[PDB]
Amino acid sequence: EKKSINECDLKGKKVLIRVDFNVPVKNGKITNDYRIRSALPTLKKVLTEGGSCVLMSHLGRPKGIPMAQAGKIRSTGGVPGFQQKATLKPVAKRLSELLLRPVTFAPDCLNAADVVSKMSPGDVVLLENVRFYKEEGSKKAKDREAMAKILASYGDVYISDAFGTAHRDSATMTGIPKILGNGAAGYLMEKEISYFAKVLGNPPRPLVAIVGGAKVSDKIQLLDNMLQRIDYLLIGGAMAYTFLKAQGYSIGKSKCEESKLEFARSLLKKAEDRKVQVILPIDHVCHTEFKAVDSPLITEDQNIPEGHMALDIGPKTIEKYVQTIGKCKSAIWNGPMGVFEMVPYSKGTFAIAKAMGRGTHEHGLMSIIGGGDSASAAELSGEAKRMSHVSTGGGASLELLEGKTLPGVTVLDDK
Ligand SMILES: Nc1ncnc2c1ncn2[C@@H]1O[C@H](COP(=O)(O)OP(=O)(O)C(F)(F)CCCC(F)(F)P(=O)(O)O)[C@@H](O)[C@H]1O
Repeated sequence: EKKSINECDLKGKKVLIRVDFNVPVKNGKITNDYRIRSALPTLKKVLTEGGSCVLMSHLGRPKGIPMAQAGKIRSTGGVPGFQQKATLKPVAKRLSELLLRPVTFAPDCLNAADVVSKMSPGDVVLLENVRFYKEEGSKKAKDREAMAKILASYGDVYISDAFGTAHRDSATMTGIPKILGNGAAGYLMEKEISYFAKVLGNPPRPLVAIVGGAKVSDKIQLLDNMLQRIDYLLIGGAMAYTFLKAQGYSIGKSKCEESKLEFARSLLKKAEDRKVQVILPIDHVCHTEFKAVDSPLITEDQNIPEGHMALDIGPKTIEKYVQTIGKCKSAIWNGPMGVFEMVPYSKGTFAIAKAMGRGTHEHGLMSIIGGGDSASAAELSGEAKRMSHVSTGGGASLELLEGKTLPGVTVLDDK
């Protein structure tokens, strides 16, 4: 429905592409270039059609500085809002290595008129982190419009390929296409829009929703919209403990939301009424503190020892969840099953990714993972390629599933 890069005239065009180059960096070295690799097909398409690329992206969460202060800063020769930890310079080098062509780095995204003017078809320029400027994500349209005006002057056509930031207005996601008068979806964005439209339409049944994460409160709108569309609901992460506590199980020192015990009981009641089969953990991996240990305690059932906090779903739960996924034709997953950040509490999350990938590879299951650590698990274990779709935006994918429209999608042209 939305116009894609394949429908754009690109020959001789200077193409502004909002990419997702938010890669993890440590001591100045990229520790995972997966996102850069995923951006290649969109860039290759522009180059193949005879255009040039002016790439825009953010890295980390820099403080940012107001545009007004930029003038002073530039006179001193400095870069406005610069922060070594969040510079895109190493990303430019890695991109060049992957594309096997030069990539000119423009150290200030709002002061690149000259380098941009000298660009020829086939060139690739990566502007410095757009979040070095406060107006990039400002709540004021005028703030975003001012920054976007400068960026829009750097090109002819706009391509959006950073779904993870599409759920919020920003100079780069919504300002530019507005000012420019055109905008289309890159290959990653195109796939995101398609798959979520599929899941909210009439996906193949049975459909199971696997929901995890740290809080039930963060997933209530998801449940509000999805309960009437699914057959199974598998709950994991700390979200599960509020439910288990509400039902009457001992949860020890596990993370929970006392303010949501009533909600949990009402939800379980609603699910039964709608005949949705809800499955909560039947065992847990726990420890006496929020730290990694080689041989964490594994419970025999739903009950958690006093003095222990559950940090991942246990072996029996994994078995049950995997078996349930095996009965479905569609599976949507949002939120990790445990503390994925720590190796001994990552098994549950890896297991769901394994079941989903196998389901698709061997039976055609429509598997969609909504970003975050759940997507990371799939990526690290090589299951991402076997999945129907692994989203790059946790927050954005959840909002679509809540039934909300995304500013970054709406702003694009229709085909
Ligand atoms: N047993 C347990 N005890 C305590 N904590 C537990 C737990 N099990 C899981 N957790 C914690 O819950 C967190 C993830 O929950 P979340 O709701 O923020 O994630 P999400 O739905 O993946 C998301 F989509 F919101 C993630 C957003 C991703 C992003 F911001 F990067 P985006 O840019 O892609 O939007 C993790 O930090 C994890 O350690």
